[PDB]
Amino acid sequence: MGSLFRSESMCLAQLFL
Repeated sequence: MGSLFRSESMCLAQLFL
């Protein structure tokens, strides 16, 4: 799967900075 968490993490982290 490739750690789906990475897909969501980069989705929020971006707008988090």
